[PDB]
Parts: sequence; structure tokens; C-alpha cells
Amino acid sequence: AQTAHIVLEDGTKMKGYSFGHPSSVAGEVVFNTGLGGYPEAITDPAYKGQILTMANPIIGNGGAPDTTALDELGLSKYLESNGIKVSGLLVLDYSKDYNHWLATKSLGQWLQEEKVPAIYGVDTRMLTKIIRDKGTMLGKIEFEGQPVDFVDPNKQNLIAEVSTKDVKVYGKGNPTKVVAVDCGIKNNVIRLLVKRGAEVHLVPWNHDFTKMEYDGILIAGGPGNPALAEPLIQNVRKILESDRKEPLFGISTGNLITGLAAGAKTYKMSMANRGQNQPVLNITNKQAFITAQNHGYALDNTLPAGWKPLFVNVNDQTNEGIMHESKPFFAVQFHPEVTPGPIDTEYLFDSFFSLIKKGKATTITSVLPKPASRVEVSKVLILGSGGLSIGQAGEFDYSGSQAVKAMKEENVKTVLMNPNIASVQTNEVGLKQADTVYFLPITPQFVTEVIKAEQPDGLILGMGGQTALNCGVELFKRGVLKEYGVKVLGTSVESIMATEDRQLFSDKLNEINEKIKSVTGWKEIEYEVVRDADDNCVTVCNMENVDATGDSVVVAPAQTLSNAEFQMLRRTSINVVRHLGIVGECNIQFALHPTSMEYCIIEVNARLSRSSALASKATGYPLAFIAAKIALGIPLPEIKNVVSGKTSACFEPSLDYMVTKIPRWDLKSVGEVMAIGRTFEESFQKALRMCHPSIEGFTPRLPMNKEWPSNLDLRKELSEPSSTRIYAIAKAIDDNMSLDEIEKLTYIDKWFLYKMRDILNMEKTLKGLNSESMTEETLKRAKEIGFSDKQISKCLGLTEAQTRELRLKKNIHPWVKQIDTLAAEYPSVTNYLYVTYNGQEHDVNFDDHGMMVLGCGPYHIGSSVEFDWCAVSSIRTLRQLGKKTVVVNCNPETVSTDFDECDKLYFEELSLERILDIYHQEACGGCIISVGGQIPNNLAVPLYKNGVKIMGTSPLQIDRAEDRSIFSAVLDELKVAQAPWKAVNTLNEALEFAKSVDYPCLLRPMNVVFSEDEMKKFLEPVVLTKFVEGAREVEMDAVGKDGRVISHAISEHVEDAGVHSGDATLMLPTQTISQGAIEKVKDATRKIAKAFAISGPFNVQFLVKGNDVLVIECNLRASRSFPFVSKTLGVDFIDVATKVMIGENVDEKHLPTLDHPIIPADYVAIKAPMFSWPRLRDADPILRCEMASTGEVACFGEGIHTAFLKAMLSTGFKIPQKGILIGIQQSFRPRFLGVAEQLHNEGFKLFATEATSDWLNANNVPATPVAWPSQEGQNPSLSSIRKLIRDGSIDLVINLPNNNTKFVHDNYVIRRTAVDSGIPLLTNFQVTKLFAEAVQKSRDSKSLFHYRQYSA
Ligand code: NI
Repeated sequence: AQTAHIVLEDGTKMKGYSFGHPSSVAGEVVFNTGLGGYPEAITDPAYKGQILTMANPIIGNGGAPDTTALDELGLSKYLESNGIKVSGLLVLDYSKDYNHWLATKSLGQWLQEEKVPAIYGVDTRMLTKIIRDKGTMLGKIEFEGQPVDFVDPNKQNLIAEVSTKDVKVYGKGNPTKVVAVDCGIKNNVIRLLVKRGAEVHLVPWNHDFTKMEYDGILIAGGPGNPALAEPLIQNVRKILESDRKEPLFGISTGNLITGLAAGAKTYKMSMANRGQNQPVLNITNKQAFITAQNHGYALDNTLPAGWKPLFVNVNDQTNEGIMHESKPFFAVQFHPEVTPGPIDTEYLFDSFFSLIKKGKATTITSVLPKPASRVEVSKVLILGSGGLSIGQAGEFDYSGSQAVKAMKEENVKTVLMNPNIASVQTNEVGLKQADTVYFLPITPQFVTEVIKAEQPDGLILGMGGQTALNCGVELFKRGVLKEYGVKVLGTSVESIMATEDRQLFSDKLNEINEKIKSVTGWKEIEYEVVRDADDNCVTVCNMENVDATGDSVVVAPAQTLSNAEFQMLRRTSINVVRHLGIVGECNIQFALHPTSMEYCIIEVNARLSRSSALASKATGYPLAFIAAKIALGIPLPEIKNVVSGKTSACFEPSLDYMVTKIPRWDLKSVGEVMAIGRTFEESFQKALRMCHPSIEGFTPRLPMNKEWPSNLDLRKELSEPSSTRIYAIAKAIDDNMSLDEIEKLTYIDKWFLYKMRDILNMEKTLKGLNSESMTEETLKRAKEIGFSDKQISKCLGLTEAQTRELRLKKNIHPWVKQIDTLAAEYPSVTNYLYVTYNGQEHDVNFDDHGMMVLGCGPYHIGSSVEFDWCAVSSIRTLRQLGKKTVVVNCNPETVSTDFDECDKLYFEELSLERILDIYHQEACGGCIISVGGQIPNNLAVPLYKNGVKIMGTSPLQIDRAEDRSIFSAVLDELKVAQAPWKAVNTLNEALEFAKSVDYPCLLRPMNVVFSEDEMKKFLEPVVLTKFVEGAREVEMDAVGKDGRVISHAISEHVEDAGVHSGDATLMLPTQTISQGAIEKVKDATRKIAKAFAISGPFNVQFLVKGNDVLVIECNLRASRSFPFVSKTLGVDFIDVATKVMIGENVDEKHLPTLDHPIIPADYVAIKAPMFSWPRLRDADPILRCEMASTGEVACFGEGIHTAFLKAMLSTGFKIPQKGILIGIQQSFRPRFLGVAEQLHNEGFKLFATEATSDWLNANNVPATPVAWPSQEGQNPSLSSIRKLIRDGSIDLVINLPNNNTKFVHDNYVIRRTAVDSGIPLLTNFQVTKLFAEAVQKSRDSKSLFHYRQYSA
């Protein structure tokens, strides 16, 4: 593998691998931040004599096009000149394998044919930072045995070198004669002239054209110092001084030449302008445009008499164009022909031809638009995250806090609605805290009441998800917003409705020739677009789905598009967004045909979404904040880019890294991860690891250590989207199925599959090696494509720890880099970071020595938004005590990953390897593992053995408390009772245990076991426990200090113990627990805290039956109920815990200690899941139907009954008042008849399947019979459930657990129907009793929340 160095004149050397022509070359080293269009870019004549450093880390994906083909004009069909014009090329990663429908060969082959040197494996970000702001950096690509000297190609006249040597004519026969002066013109200039009716006479740079006949003249170019082109400058000067009045249009070099000819000065810029995201402002009318630029010389801003500036650079104030005051002469410094780059300024060609066609010495101003007073807002109502919408069920969006922040900076008063009293959104005490908060449901009724009370003049309805949008739209339609004088801020409701209705949407798009059948196998691309009130419009992020709504593997930026495809879609995005009148943020999704330019629009979303959140996290561009400012009528150029500080929101980010997002499935998605790397492979393997700790990376092995079935149909597994498809792909490759076949079956673009094949080949290479034979080079490469020490250890036969030691002995370690939004074009002081093996330096200093706080990882069942609240509180406590903080998390749906709230944010893996990397590189003073759920807590001991100082409760004690055997022996000694239990190995040991304590029994890897047969199936180390029947469950949440409980709260589950404890509804304080049991609970907690020397948060769960109290388990960390308990009691338990763990003294006088609890007297609090849905055990271990749930709603009420009803309304349900479907197991009839009568006596009409209806009627409780879903149409007499739910006859379903395998399917269907129709579903008897009691006591709805003040 042949190597070479890039060597700069300042001494910098980087070693890389040759992929072009293997010979040395010297030139000016430059960088360009444009991501797309490398084939077009490297044929730009402006690069003559230059060694080009690419910002885009991943280069070569589309190979090289047909480089010999000509179009009808005799120009290169696919390129911008007749060959590669760069002197050399520097890239981070070169794709050897390419895949694109226009590709004819690899980029390397093309570079070899053209004799151009190129190396990969160099840190292009570091190069960019070195080159930046130093006028001319000279360098060379040097091969061993081929030494060269530094040379500056700008000292020769490069214009002359690239110019045509003879006159050439394009568009022969066309009616408008245009002379084009070739100073290194790009082909697209000619294409655009000819398309507009020009016969183009392309003349040499030094051709005396001054006496030629022509209708118009254009001067275009790229390379070199324009001052060396004196003969051309002289000739242009003769035109300027003659009586000739033909329009003159200068492009880039043309701006410099025209300016020089007129008497202006040029200089070499210390910071060149080279990218596709260069914002310019039209000085006359203030319109902004994104442009492509590639120039290193500029015009002095002091112009001679008769000339005026036309465009200015928004970032650096340099001239971007000029015009004559009265004659049709003008020029621009940027390239409106782009290729590559944004098609935003092509209208300048139209302008040119208009000047020619009119032809009475008009000015440029008169053939461009003229200049145009904004919305005045004193108080704004922001609709926060709310309850259920049909289809968008379980969605949450806390971006309203960024809106609050934006409004505050503009001195606008804020009112926020969010019904959850323990929401992270309302756990804010600074700039993100609303002036007034209403804890009311996001529904039209309640929103109307807040409007009456507060009289806001503005409403924000697009930052609280679907429910908030629907609520706002509904209020508009009813005339409520008009009646109270409330302006919808941002995109109007008319426009929103057009995006929400498919027909209206189709109609609107047809007015601009865009349209909308099967598009499976098409590439799915999305763009995030921002548009301000003044019609400025930028694309902030683009994304490509890897596989085949929002449950895909996604990468950003898109990887497999050409410039032409990317810019065509971008352009359409911008047109659609303008035509719809978007004022704010917008998401647009496209399907693109994989082997042509055909596309269509799938949808547009005019509210903040998952995509907009992903885009902000991926880019560092704060969409929600900016959208809120835009809603006040502030234009993009008047808003600051908070990452660079020095520039504005009016730009398109360039990324010098790649992002991978992967859904987290329940082991249909429950959460997501995002990883950052500088190869696809690094990003991708990281993201896979982030999903679950049992996933090693990209391998042919399944999560959770499961083995593949023996009857596996691999082709079938590939052709069906599922949560394990990625592992199946790895298997298919490993079993030597061709990539073409895999592509056919999966629709995954082959480019991604080549990367996946490369990972598997590295695994094979590693398996043949050992700790003595593996070279530095191979290990380096493995780490650069995302291999963990764990993966490597398995291949080499070592432990993880030995592998880490081996790697550090070779001094192979990762590097900390900033996400700066600009690919280092400008220095950033951002503290938003990631870690990569693909680099040669760190972007920050390591002098803070801060306190590390570990986040929770992806959300999933049992691990939700509650840990986000805990992180926020802990981080804030540290900051308020003046402690520096380092936060680590990889969950892009979290609020706590806010780089403004901590001093360093690492958006990184929560593995032992990566946490050690960060901790030791920062030399942190400590690490808090207690506030991020299970992930961080399981790392306690490993971290401790690797030099990490864990704060609070010792890791040795955590290990003891969570080892079941040791924990259980400690309880015995303390005389604290527990549920009898056993660890079993043999199936027979299970029967022996079950025998000695009776069925049913519980199982942990939590599932119930009714019979011995059922036990037999489950083993396809396992713990068995007996729970008592009819027990209550109680949670103890507490904070210990030196083994003493200094804060505690006891909550009672509504549900009897047994049905999973993590979706249980909690009541605080307790409702039906005896006083003696409470005392025993306290006493057991006292002893437990002392036995494990607790300093920090902890949780203990108990079974209570009468006076019997049994410990179930102890978690030596904060639990999901810490926020609930804190808000209910008026004391932040995390703040107390964080203080204890870092040794900050705390006053116990007013805390809820065991001796003096805090027990609310005037109110009760309830915590319930936000969303619940049924799941069928179709996997076939047992046939059963369970509920799963996620999210949180917490409310206060005078008692638990009114709290419960408030929680039902807060989740977005209507309190039932018409009819109830009753489904119960036959054996449960005697126990249910009482509640059935009670519901009926409240006026509910009862419905049930036939046998149950007959049973009710025979017991004098009236009931109407209905059909089992599987038996509909077998009896016309009986009505269908679906129909009765649709007519509104049934507005509540009770469906209690049912073991009868005959009706498990129907019961699942019934449950699914209730959920899909948005009506409350009760699946537990105690909950059902609570509901029946509550409707008895209650009335209407507004009365429950009636401005009650809750405290103490
Ligand atoms: Ni410029």
C-alpha cells in the first residue's frame, strides 16, 4: 500500500495513502467546504496549480462519470472543463468501491489517467484550520525518492495557462451574439447562455475583442492573480472608456478584471471564499442568497466614480459584485452557474439577456426586484408537549423551551401550557423558564380558557407536536383566535392545513408543476428548510435513509447523490416552501428514482418533528430557537449563529463528519440513537453499539446473545423490514451472498453494503492475527472503521482490558473534535463534541477537569423522559455551585444534551471504552453515575477498577446491593423480610422450587408462569420469585448521606403487585396502606441505607399485604419517580442527592427525613403512563397479550380520584360518559359483578360479548351483546365493536387479562381498536375500580383544574 506525505511550508506533515497518480507535486494548498459534486469540483479551472483539501470526509462514492462524452454543444457532457484541473487532492477517506448509475470507473482510476496525485487518510479538518487565514499556504504531496521544492503557481499567469488558445463558437445559429472572455470559464456558463438563445464566441483571455460585433459580453474565470492579466484589463478598459453600451456581465475573475479596468484595486485575501454555502446580500434590496464561490483574490471596497457595490458577503463584508451607475455593466464575485452549488442565483443570466433585449442603457437594478415593518408582540402563548393524536401516538416534543428562550431575549412575555407537573420542559429556572406556566391539557377547551385569562396577542402552535398543532388549527377554525385577537405566529393556519390535507396539498403543488403508486426501492431523502418573513430561504440539513416511516437507519449528510440530484431536490424544496408560505422551519421528504432524475414529493411537515430535532443535533444549528425568532418577523441575517458567535443564522451548515441515526427497538420503535464519526463505518458501528449493551457493532450475531434458528430463510429475513434485518445482512454477506442480491432484496444502496462488507473483512483479517502479529497500521485502521476493543479482543484471543492496554502501548487513541457547523471555515468556541480515531489533533484544551455526568442512552420501555429531568437537575446543581461539567449522552431526543447548560457536551457512546477515553483525556475530577438509569450504573465497578473516581455511594456497595445473593443475605442478617426466591439452572430445580411455594411464579432473564408446561418453553442463569397474590406494591424513593436517610417519599401503585412495576400508576402519598406497614417500610429503608453506606439516591420496592412487608429489590440509583416525588413534595431530590455526592453541605431541617416526612394533606399526586398499547406474544413462547407503555403524565388533585380524571384528560382522552365494553375472564365474574353494577348505576350503557352479556343480564345488570371480532358476520343480530366505537356508543373499553388461548387474538384486536380510535383502555381491575369510584364522585371538566394552588 503506497504512501506519501502532504508537507506544508510551515513544517506540518501528515502521512497518507496514495490513490491517484503516484508522483510528487507542489502547489498552493487550499480547502473548500462544499460537500457535494467532487467530479464537477475538481474540473473547475479555478483550481489550476492548487492542491485541494476536501471538507467532505467521504469522497469517491459515485466514482467518475463518463469523462469522454460530449453534449450537443461539443462540451464535456458531465464535467466543467476538459479535464481534472487540481494539481493534487487530499481527503480523509477514499471509497474504493463506488455505486451510482452514471459511474463508469472509480475516482482513483480517473485521477491516475489524468496523472493527478491524491492521498487519503489525512486529517482534512486539521489542514483546514492551518490553511485558514494564512493568505497562501504552499505545500507538496511527496513520495519517497521523488523530492520536490515548494513553488507558488500564483506567480505565473494562470489565466493564460487555462484560457482557450483559439476562438470557439457554441450555439451556432442562435440569435444573440455573446462574446465570452475565457479566463478559465466553466462549461455551465456556456450551457446557460446557449439555452437562453446565445451564440457564444469563446475568445482567448488576450483576444482583442474591442472592435468585434456582439450584443453582449461576458468575462468568466477562476484561477490566478487577475493583476497579471494586463492585456485583458487594458481591453476591458477600452470598452469602459468607449461609447459602446452592450451589456457586460462579469463572473468571479470577471468581477476582478472589470473592477481593475475601472480603476479599483485587488488584493489576495487572507481568508479566501471557497464553498457552496457563502451567503451574500444584495445591497440595493436586502435579499440574501446562498452562493458557490471559489476565489482567493478580492476587490477593494473603495470603488471608482460611476461604480457601486451590488453584492456584499454577509460573513466577512468583502465585495461580492459591482455595477455601473447608469450603463448595463455589472459583475459578481460568485458563480451563478454553480455546478457544484446552490441554484439560487441563475436569474442573473435572465437579467443579462433582459439588458440585451431592452437595450437602452438600462441599469442592472431595474432588471432585478425592488426593496419592500413587522409583527408586534407583547405576550405569546406557547403550546407545549401534550396528549395523544390518532396515529402520532406517544410523540413528545419539548422544543417549546427554545421558543420561550427566544421570546425572552426579545422582551416578549411568555405563557406555556404543559399538563405534566414533572415534565422536564417546566423544570427550568433561567432563560428557558416561561413567565407563566399552566398545567392544563392541550385541548381546545383548556387552551381557550388560558387565552381568556392571559389575553396573549400571539400563539405558537408548531412546537408541541401534532396534538398542539391540531389544537391550534381547531381554535382558528372555530373563530376563537379571531375573537380574542390572537395572531398565529409563523406559518399561517391556511398554509398548515394545505400541508396536512393530501388533496389540498396535491392541488397547491400542481400550481408550480410539482406532483405526487409505488416508490419502494426509491431513495428517500429529506431536507430541513428554514424560511423567514422576508422570503430568505436556506436548507439546513439533508438526510438519506439507508433502509426502507421514521423507523429507518438514517445518515446525514446524504451520501449517494450527485450534485445534479442534490441541487434539483434542494431547489424544489425551496420552491415548495415559498409557495406554501412557510415562515419558520419545514421538513420535506422525497422519493428519488435510483437510476434516473425522476422524483416525487412524499410529504411536507410544517411543524417541528423528529427530523427537525435530529437535524439540530446533527448540525449544531438550533432550529427551534431560530424558528421562534423568525415567528417574530426577524430575518435570518439579523439572527446570530450561536456556535460560531461571529456569523448569522443565514447560512447552510457544512459537516466534516457523518451522522448515523438508528431506531431503538423493543428487545414501532421506542427511541433512537445518533452517532458521529468521520467514516461511515465509525459512525455506523458506534450507533449500533449505542442501541443496546449486548450489541458489539456490525456483526452476523444477534442482540441479547440469541442464536439464529436452524430453519432460517435468509432471503425471507432480508426482504422483510424488521428490527434484526441489519444482523441478517451481516450474515448474508458472511455466508457469501452477493451484494447485488442483497441490494435487490433489501433495497439498500450497494454503496452502504460495500462499507458493511469492508467491516466484515476487517473482522476476518483480525481473526488471523494475535497480539504479537497485529501491526500498528492494521489496528489503526480497525479503530478508524469503528471496531471496539471488545470486538478486537475476541478476534485476537485477549480480554478487553488487555486489548486497551495493547492499543495504548502503540499510542493509538481517539481525538476530540467540535461540531462547529462550518467545517472549520471559522474558529468556533463550541463545547459540542464528539470523539474520532480519524484525526491528528484535538480541537479543545483539557484544563477544566470537570465533573462528569452520564446520561441514560436511548429511551425504551422502562427508561423514558424521567431520566432527562434528573440529568437536567443534576447538571444545574453542579453549575450553580460553580463546578465545571462534562456531560456524555447519545440520545438525540433529550433536553439535557444542551451545550448551553453544561461546559462540555460529548455526544458519545456510553460504553466503558468510550467513557474511559473521555474521562482520562479530560482528567475529570469525578463521575456521577447515579442519575442516568441502568446503563451508567452497570458501569460502576468497571469504571472504578480503571481509575475513575465515582461520586457518592461506593461502587463496591452498588455491586453488593445489586448482587441478589449478597443483598438477600444482608436482609436476613438485618431481619428484613423478602419474597422467597431462587436462582435455577436445571429445569428440575425450577419444579422443585415452585412445588415448595406454589404457583404462579415470576421469572427474570419480567414474565409470569402459571404452570409447569409454561416453564418448559421459556429456556429457548435464571431467577424465580414468588409474589403473594393480592399484594399491594409500594415504592420508596430516597436520598442517603453517610448511610442516613435525609430525604424520602413513599408511593403506592394503583395496580396489585405483579403486572410490571415500570408502567404502574403511582399515587403519592399512600391511599390504602396500613400505618404499621409504612413504619416497617421506613425501618427497612433505614437499615438498608446503613448496610450499604449510601451517599446519594436510591430506591427500594416492597410488597405489602396487610402488615406483611417484603422487600422486592433495591436500586442504588435515582428511579423514574424522582421527578414526580420532587415536584409533589416541593423539594428537588436530585439537587439534594447531587450535593450529598459531591460533599456540599445540606440543611436537613426542612427535608423529608424518616423522622419528619413531608405528607401532602390538601392534595394527592398521580403519575401514569402517557401512552399504552397492546403487544401480542406472536413469537410463540406463550400465546398471550400484554400491555406496554411509555412517557409520563403527572397531576395533582384534591384526592386520588380527581387526580386520576385529570391524568385521563391530560393524556388527551375524553372522560367517558356513554358506554363501556366489558371483557373479562369467565373465572373473574364473581369478583367483577360489583363494579359492573356500579358503572351501570352511573348511567353507562354496558356492552359485552354474548356469554358475558347474558351473564350480566341474568344478574340484573343490563347489557347489550356484541360479537367477537373474529366472528363478525356470523350473526347479523349482534353488533360489531368497531362500528359501536365509531358511532360513539362505546367510549371506554375494559379488557382485563385473559388466559384462554382461544380468545387471545380477539382480545388483542379489541385492545388495538380502542387505542387506534383514541378511547381510554383499562386493562387492570384496580384501575377499573378507581375509575368507577371517580366518575361517581365527579360531575364539568374545567372545574377540576379550577385555579387551585398546590403546596407542601
Ligand atoms: Ni467572495
